[PDB]
Amino acid sequence: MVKIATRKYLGKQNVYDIGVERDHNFALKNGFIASACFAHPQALSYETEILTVEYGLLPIGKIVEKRIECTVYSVDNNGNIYTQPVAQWHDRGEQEVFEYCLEDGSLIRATKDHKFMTVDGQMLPIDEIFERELDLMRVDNLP
Amino acid sequence: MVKIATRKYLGKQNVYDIGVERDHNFALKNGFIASACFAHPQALSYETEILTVEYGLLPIGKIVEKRIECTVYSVDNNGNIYTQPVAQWHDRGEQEVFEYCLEDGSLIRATKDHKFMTVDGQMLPIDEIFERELDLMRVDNLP
Ligand SMILES: [Ca+2]
Ligand SMILES: [Ca+2]
Ligand SMILES: [Co+2]
Repeated sequence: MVKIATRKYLGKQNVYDIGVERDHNFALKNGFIASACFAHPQALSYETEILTVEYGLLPIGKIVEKRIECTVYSVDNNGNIYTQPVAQWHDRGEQEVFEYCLEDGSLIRATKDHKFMTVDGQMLPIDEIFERELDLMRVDNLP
Repeated sequence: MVKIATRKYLGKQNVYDIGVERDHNFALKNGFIASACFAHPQALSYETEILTVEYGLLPIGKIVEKRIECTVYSVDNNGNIYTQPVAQWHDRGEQEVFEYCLEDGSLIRATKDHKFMTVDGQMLPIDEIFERELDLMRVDNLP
């Protein structure tokens, strides 16, 4: 239940995504739920931290550059949390990145199409979440 | 196990997609497996027929325009076929559409980014499947 306070364009920066085999989402630092759909430019800045079972928070750019085998947290269509392994690692090259600062102080640096889960359980582009002043889903349950 | 023989640009045409809640794929006429990931421009021409449990083959443009409640066929990560209901209906407006004619005589008219399943079980843009002369997955099991 966290709105996005501000949006800032950072320019073109290297971005990254991962693929999973079950529900196409995974949890970031603080419990926000990013889409893992096969979608472009959708991708995340190097620093964006993914919660992994094995290592805790790791930057996605490190996970991708080193092809780290690890297990992420995901949400099913009934809202239950489960874990599943990373199945794909992609360096997506330079893309336009926007920095979204959230009302809880969190920062998300993503291509502005990147879908994230809102509190109703739906996936929307982060830029639309910002413009329409919607609340991001934040899973507080995670270890 | 069907390659794409030819590609033809059709110009801008209205296109459509659907959303599902389980695996993000669904079967078209003849058993080809289209992606239902939240992805843009990825969408299909009006005429593209989706196999439904209730009505048999229906054009996606009709399913979307009338918001037809129906059940599609999908493939899980182990290759098993199951059914699941349509959960979203989207008219995506005019987009660039390409006509792919397959070696079995099938036609797919889609935005050229549209992901489809290849015979290895992976999702790739249809234009890449064409250019790299890959084989599309074709489920022959369906009723
Ligand atoms: Ca992507
Ligand atoms: Ca789409
Ligand atoms: Co998806």
